Amino acid sequence: PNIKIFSGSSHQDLSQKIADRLGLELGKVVTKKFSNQETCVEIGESVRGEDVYIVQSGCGEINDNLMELLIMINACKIASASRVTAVIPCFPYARQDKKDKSRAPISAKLVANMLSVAGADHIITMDLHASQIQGFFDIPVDNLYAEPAVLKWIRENISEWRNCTIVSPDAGGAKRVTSIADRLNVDFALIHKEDRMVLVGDVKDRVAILVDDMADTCGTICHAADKLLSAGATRVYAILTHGIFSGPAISRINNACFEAVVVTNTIPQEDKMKHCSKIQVIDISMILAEAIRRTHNGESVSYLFSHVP
Amino acid sequence: PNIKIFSGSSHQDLSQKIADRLGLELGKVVTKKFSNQETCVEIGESVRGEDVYIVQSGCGEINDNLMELLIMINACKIASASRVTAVIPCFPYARQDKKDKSRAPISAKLVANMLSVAGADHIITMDLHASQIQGFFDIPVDNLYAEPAVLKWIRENISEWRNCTIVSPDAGGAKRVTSIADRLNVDFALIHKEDRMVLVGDVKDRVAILVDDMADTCGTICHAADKLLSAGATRVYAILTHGIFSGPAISRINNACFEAVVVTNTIPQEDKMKHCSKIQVIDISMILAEAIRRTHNGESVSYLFSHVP
Amino acid sequence: PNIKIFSGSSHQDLSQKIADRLGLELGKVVTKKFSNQETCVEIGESVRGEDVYIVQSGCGEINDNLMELLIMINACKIASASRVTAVIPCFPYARQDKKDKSRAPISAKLVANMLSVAGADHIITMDLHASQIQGFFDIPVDNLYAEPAVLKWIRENISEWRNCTIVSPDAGGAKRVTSIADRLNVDFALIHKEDRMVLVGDVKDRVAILVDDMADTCGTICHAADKLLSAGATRVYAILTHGIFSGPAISRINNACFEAVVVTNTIPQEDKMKHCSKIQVIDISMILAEAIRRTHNGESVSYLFSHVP
Amino acid sequence: PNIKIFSGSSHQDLSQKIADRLGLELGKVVTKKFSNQETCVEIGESVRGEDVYIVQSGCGEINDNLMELLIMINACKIASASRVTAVIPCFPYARQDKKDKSRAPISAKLVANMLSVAGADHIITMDLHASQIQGFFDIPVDNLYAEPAVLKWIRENISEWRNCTIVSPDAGGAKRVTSIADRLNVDFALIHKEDRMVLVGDVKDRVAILVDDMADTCGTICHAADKLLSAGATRVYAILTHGIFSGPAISRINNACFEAVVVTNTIPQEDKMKHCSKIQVIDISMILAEAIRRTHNGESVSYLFSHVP
Amino acid sequence: PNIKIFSGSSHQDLSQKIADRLGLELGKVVTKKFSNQETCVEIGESVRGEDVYIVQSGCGEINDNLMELLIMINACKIASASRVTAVIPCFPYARQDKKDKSRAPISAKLVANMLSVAGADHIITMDLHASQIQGFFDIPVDNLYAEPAVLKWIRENISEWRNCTIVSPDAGGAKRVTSIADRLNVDFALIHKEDRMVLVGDVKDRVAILVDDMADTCGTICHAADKLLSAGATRVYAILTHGIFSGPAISRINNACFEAVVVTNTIPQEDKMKHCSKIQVIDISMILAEAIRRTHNGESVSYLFSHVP
Amino acid sequence: PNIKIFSGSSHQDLSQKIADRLGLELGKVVTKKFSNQETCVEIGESVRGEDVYIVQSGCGEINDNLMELLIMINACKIASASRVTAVIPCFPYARQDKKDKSRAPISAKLVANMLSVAGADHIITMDLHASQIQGFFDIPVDNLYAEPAVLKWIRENISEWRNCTIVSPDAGGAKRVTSIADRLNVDFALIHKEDRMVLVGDVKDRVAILVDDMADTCGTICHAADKLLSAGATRVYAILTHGIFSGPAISRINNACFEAVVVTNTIPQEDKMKHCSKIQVIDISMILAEAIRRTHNGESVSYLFSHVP
Ligand SMILES: O=P(O)(O)OC[C@H]1O[C@H](OP(=O)(O)OP(=O)(O)O)[C@H](O)[C@@H]1O
Ligand SMILES: O=P(O)(O)OC[C@H]1O[C@H](OP(=O)(O)OP(=O)(O)O)[C@H](O)[C@@H]1O
Ligand SMILES: O=P(O)(O)OC[C@H]1O[C@H](OP(=O)(O)OP(=O)(O)O)[C@H](O)[C@@H]1O
Ligand SMILES: O=P(O)(O)OC[C@H]1O[C@H](OP(=O)(O)OP(=O)(O)O)[C@H](O)[C@@H]1O
Ligand SMILES: O=P(O)(O)OC[C@H]1O[C@H](OP(=O)(O)OP(=O)(O)O)[C@H](O)[C@@H]1O
Ligand SMILES: O=P(O)(O)OC[C@H]1O[C@H](OP(=O)(O)OP(=O)(O)O)[C@H](O)[C@@H]1O
Ligand SMILES: [Mg+2]
Ligand SMILES: [Mg+2]
Ligand SMILES: [Mg+2]
Ligand SMILES: [Mg+2]
Ligand SMILES: [Mg+2]
Ligand SMILES: [Mg+2]
Ligand SMILES: [Mg+2]
Ligand SMILES: [Mg+2]
Ligand SMILES: [Mg+2]
Ligand SMILES: [Mg+2]
Ligand SMILES: [Mg+2]
Ligand SMILES: [Mg+2]
Repeated sequence: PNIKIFSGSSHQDLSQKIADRLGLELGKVVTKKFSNQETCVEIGESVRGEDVYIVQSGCGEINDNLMELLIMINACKIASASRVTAVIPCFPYARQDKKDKSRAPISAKLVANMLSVAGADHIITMDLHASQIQGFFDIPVDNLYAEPAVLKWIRENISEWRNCTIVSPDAGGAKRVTSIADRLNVDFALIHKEDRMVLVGDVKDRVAILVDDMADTCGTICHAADKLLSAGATRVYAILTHGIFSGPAISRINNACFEAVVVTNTIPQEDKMKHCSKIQVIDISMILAEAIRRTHNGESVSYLFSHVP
Repeated sequence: PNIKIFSGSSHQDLSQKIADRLGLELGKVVTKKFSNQETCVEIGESVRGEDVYIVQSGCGEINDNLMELLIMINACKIASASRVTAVIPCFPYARQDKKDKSRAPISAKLVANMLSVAGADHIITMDLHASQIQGFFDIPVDNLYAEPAVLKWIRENISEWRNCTIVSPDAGGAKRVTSIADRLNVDFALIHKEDRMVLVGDVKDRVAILVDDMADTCGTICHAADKLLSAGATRVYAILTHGIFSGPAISRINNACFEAVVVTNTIPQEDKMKHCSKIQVIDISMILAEAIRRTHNGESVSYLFSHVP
Repeated sequence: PNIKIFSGSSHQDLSQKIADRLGLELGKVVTKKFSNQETCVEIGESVRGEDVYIVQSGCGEINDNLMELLIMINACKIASASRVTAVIPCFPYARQDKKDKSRAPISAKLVANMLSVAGADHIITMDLHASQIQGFFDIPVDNLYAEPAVLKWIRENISEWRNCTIVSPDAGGAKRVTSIADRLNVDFALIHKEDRMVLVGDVKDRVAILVDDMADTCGTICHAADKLLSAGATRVYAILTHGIFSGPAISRINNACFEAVVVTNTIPQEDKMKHCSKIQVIDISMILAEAIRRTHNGESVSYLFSHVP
Repeated sequence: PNIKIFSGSSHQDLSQKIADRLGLELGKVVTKKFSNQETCVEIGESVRGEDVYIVQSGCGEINDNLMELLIMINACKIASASRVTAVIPCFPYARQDKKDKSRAPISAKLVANMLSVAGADHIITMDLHASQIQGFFDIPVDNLYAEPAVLKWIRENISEWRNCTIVSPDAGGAKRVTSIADRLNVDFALIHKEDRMVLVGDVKDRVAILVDDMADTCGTICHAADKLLSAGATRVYAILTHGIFSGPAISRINNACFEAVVVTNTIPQEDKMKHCSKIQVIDISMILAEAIRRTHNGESVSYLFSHVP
Repeated sequence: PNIKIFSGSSHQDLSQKIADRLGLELGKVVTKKFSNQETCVEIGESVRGEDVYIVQSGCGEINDNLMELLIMINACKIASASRVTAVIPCFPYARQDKKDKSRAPISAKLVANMLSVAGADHIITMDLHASQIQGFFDIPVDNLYAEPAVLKWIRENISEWRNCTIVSPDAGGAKRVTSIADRLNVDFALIHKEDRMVLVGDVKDRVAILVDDMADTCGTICHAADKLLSAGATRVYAILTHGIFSGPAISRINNACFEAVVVTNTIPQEDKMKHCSKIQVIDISMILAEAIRRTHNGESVSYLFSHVP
Repeated sequence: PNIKIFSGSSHQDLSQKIADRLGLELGKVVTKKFSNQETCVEIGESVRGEDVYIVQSGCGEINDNLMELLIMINACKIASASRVTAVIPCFPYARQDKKDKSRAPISAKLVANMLSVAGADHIITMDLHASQIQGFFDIPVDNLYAEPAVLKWIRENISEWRNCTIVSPDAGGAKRVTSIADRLNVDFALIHKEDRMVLVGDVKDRVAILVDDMADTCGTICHAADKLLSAGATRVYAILTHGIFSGPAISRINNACFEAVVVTNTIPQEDKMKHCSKIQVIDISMILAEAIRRTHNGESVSYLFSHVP
């Protein structure tokens, strides 16, 4: 069985980068819409007995991309692929992970069920919003971390990183920032709202680094940056693995006081970078390519949790 | 257990009509989008131990409506509804029912699987494109027919209906037109392409009635009407249960020679009727309401196959 | 269908209380061990067509209790009970909810799968460690909150509760304490370690109230109380819904500086209260009885989230 | 894919022997208990793409061992092992194979379901109490027989084996003893109770050999030996594949009249042999190692049914 | 929901008797064959929301009857029956319950799986060949016993029944005969082959009663009767719940020395009674009717295990 | 059948509270007067096959409220409600329960007869003036007690309640005060007139608690309080379930020496509390809601006699 890399419509640049780092060409697939807005998927090459990897991120027009992904998975499954893996850098509906005193659907579980019934045997994703989403599946799920690439960017871009601070925008981000701080050996502050917020950890004359999993409307990071500047921090950085940047996000970032908003390219950012000069992008295509290659060859994937390939 | 009728965003008028004919109010549900194009569903009333019916048609923005439908089904299922029924007047992806020498997904089967895994116990639909789609499910599926309402419209709108002709636009429509002709006791012609088409059945000075399940781009009915006028038919009618009317459909119908294009309101048509004066709408909300009420009360549903309620 | 309440061996007092508040007698079941440590379960009364509720908490000898619970569920399922509900006040293996950079099993998902395959149709539990565990099941799960009873105890036991403070022992407890503070209209502090910990929120001359979901070894609450007394708080309270109290817990609580350690009786505490004079117990059997009765009668269960029955 | 052998806590000696006969080292796994009696399993080596075999016998603290086994299976399954096999020399709850006019659970079926849902693809077991338990699974089950090793022991340990007798302790043991007698070409007696028992088959001055699948409380074999000595048999032997030896078993065997109680090491017997001088152990680790190796290499496993490796 | 009783083609007399004892008419169903030997099933009445019971015995042309049964179950399931129960007085392939050192299918498990996937929610059967077959299903299975009717026949037909003997034809029949003997308070003999057989239990001048679950080729009962007459028993009786009577059975019974071969009407016997004057039939339709009625009304079914209705 | 709660004009606040505690909306009913003072009742929703509860208290303009109640009962009865229950917290004409040497009507019996002939199937009332009024009906009557709520108020409002006294204003109130005293374990005094009255029971320096069923003109409680202060009691309390407060009542209470006059909200008191600062109100809407819910669900209602819901 050989690796076949297929791209959805959501993130073609990421898929091309991944295929480049594997020494492959993207699989021949036509993904369009009929006139009635129905997804049309045609696999243009035989995938019989192959190790198929479909790259599709939960971004853009989310329901359309998810439908395309499910249809591609099912097409490869009934075309007798030996194994079908969904490479989903940003997991759709990941924030619908709990009910919490509401008659709300756990939409992430529904997405996991639909991926399972489409025929996915393996999920590769990056920085799941909640790790418990791994339990929503009955198939193996590899949850990669952008932390190696984030630390690399911090070291090569913040000259004052030995005295800097790693700040979480909310309580739920504590573990990630603590890990980052430990690997950098730096002090780590915290922030949480009460319309007011409290920041704990000395930041005066010290660079603050907000680290968080995603920014959708950028209310969280903007409030955090406001408070960080209240406490007299010199410069403020925001680092995110998923730059959804929806709605008022670009205006808020433009009107905010960040020195940089760094995001990983799990979501295409070219358009967002057009209208916001302070957005920078970390390439994580090497981590995804390495994970695909290691799952194919049966090598350890947890090695990546601590090493940049 | 009491009937609860919930509406999706796709066809709110149809749901309101159905709820009216059942003497009920639509269930309290909020269906919106987050900023990142993610479906948000909130059931505003307890459905515990109730007989929930969700009305949503595979029209408009199809993937968005299907995602909303699945999310609503799952929300009602994990909110402890006794039974959840998906009322899907136009089944999405119904035309993806077969592979036919292509590495194509059978998307209708995938939709059936997703409806099953969301937790639907019953499907009510109208004029499935292929009856074999009933076999795609492991739950009961009630496939209603618009034929009663169609015959009623023909009798009350075509004064020459005793001498008229019932014509199929393609080979695959033969059974429906034969049934219509038998119930009307009229001659039935046929049409099939060869860029040329052949029409069999005397139509000169006789009204032709094209009857078909759906019109998406209206190429089929337009070519059929062209040939019918070649054979000297006096007036031409098109009757359809699903008026998708996507892409060039409205321009084609406006430039065509139909005396009327009649569709059933399984899909909202107000906007299409705005730009096409020859589209008429048959109400089928009574058939849907009667089917919902008969499934709830355990009465025979196959009774509707031959009787207008 | 009538309510049948069955008790496991884990918490017989709680089951008797629940049956009392429902006006019922506990179902006739023999639960013993064979000589080879194998669970023997014998339902002594017909459950055919009944609404069976099995009360068993993930406490004591956990694997034995879980096996007994699964065996009872399966026995009632193949004895033709109409519906089987597992009332699990403390969910076993709930802390194994994620992998987090380790080749660790998500044991909570395995427990959910085993409960599903034994034949449980409904789960009633109290204060799940992670709400995402609700997504581990495909059946409905009712996750009750001890917050109503906790607020009642605080108001009737802490005369200074209008000026008091609600403190979380770790970051992951933020939401619960914020809800408690909002319903009491009090200031809410926070605590997190760095061997050192930082406390945010004025507590001098003010009573601190640690609120947390469980205490297993009581390291978390003991460190939190140490820091709270460092910041000069007058008296310190710990409130918990699950008092596992395993290992060095009783000695730590005896050597600690709590004014009271209050727990809810989701786990039997008679033995622990024998060796620790500062443990108090909140009865939550009324919430469980009300939830059982409301699920049986089809009434709203989410009503309990805000009201003491 | 390479063989990985993992040991549970139940029978570490058997697992070490099996790994020795395969030329392997036991896989690196930590299996302990948290303070609250919860099973903790940590796979210390990557099993990605490997052929994992977990050795765990339904002995000792049975529910704890079964939970450990299920947790290990699930851990290896979601760690992307190519195939997971449960090597279960003594199947837990095997005697709960039928209902038989009681509202009793078929606990063996529940255990099979839990093994399936944990993710086991293959079961290797020895001398199932009922062969129909193979039908409880939907995965392949290899049910090895200790008969080759038993015949070897009889021939090398009973000098009078050509004139001896093979006796069943109950009716349900008839097939096994008949097979043993046929392979030895000896007369076979039978025993069954009526507090009295009847023995059929001449045994005077002839050695009797009780052969049975398991001895739990040793009431069956002790009553059989009593009757055999009533009929004037010279010496009495008991041979068993599973020596559970629970409760009053050791005292009964010490007070009985056996010349030897021979058991196979599907269960650890060191402790039991400490307090009973007449217990002897047949090694069956070679049969288990050969079965593991033959399933891995795709060679015939049914070959072992008649040949000692 | 009301009881609907449907008959297959296998045993129409039994179904009519059952419907009579329930005060019902048999449901309107057409069960025929197309020209190509394909089963055609048409439910002639609505079963929507009803409690459907399909009576079909594993007799006659077994594969044809089983296919008809599965097709009827599926037809009633997708016709929206509330609950479908398969009343299978003689379970097909019940003797294929184990592998036993052969690459043989466990066909009984396959039949259980097919019944489950057709949509059966409940199985009612009589005297399963192995009780472990109840574990082959994941749905409830009621395994009725003919013992009440057998004891009634013995008491009303064998005037010497207080001094008689209850004999098992093989080892595997021990439990049934022991139960019969206990309820009659009589001595119980046993028989097993070695071409020779041994009988244990005094039978001289005493009537022997062979009791067994089924007679297929009647080799077992004929050899048992031969040995019983060797031991000087006065008269010999054979009692069976399933009279398959295939192949040389009728000639063997005619040439044998039975005073009577009594069978229960789980299989039609009119044709067999035509060519064998010593076959008598016990009606068990009352037990089946009582079980159907008690499962419908939610009353105890295990009551029948000891009482003739 | 579902619960329908309808409010009369007498006590709309109580009905809204009851509907809130049942999770319902008040039924749509228009209750007005024509110009000629005639009651107009229009049920605005179908009550066919429903469980109708009409809440109306014998207060305010009593004859008008009673006529409205009877008209509503009759309207729901001839609108085919399955069952109609009159929830009458204060029973009108309850004090006309006997003749007693006068040509007086037993008006309470007449009211019971009119309620029966209007079509009421069930009466729920609170603290009937005479229990024998239950015998005036031939339908079931549930006579709830305010004693649980009264004891709760006493314990949470009179800090000296362990040494207090429970005093009856007249002889006819003996049973109620004795029950209250027994549940509180306190001494109970008594009072009865001779223009003079005698008080029995030590009250010096002890709080006296007058407990009585109703206060109409408050002559009884005012004379009792006068005597209690004659005997040197420190503070005096009056507790009543029905605060009619007609005529000179408010002036008498204002000029009296009560520390508090506590009443239950069986009658609206907002207007009376406007002109009397010492009137406090106990909510009993939870008892009424619980009784309605328990009668609907068939649960025990006599449970409430001893427990606050
Ligand atoms: O839309 P934005 O203002 O950019 O906010 C996005 C936030 O949503 C998620 O947090 P969530 O609110 O789910 O809290 P949690 O991380 O504690 O679950 C995530 O951690 C981001 O902080
Ligand atoms: O987009 P339009 O030009 O309006 O055509 C829509 C056609 O699609 C379907 O037919 P299909 O081509 O699937 O053939 P079939 O009915 O024989 O399957 C349907 O019967 C319509 O005739
Ligand atoms: O054994 P103890 O010292 O009593 O600690 C028990 C802790 O375990 C859980 O927290 P966890 O460590 O899982 O963190 P989380 O709540 O943030 O997930 C729980 O919230 C308790 O605080
Ligand atoms: O606890 P002990 O006295 O050692 O008895 C253990 C017995 O249990 C099993 O027989 P079972 O009673 O299940 O009968 P069966 O073999 O006929 O099913 C097994 O065959 C042993 O003989
Ligand atoms: O075809 P016949 O000669 O009439 O034999 C039929 C026999 O088959 C079954 O026994 P089986 O051989 O399966 O043994 P068991 O009952 O011990 O399983 C059954 O108990 C009958 O005795
Ligand atoms: O109008 P008021 O001065 O407030 O009096 C109202 C009194 O009427 C009732 O007593 P009743 O006189 O009927 O005597 P009884 O309770 O002994 O029947 C009731 O018990 C009150 O005590
Ligand atoms: Mg969140
Ligand atoms: Mg967050
Ligand atoms: Mg087609
Ligand atoms: Mg067509
Ligand atoms: Mg945790
Ligand atoms: Mg915590
Ligand atoms: Mg047995
Ligand atoms: Mg045995
Ligand atoms: Mg057999
Ligand atoms: Mg047999
Ligand atoms: Mg009076
Ligand atoms: Mg009075």
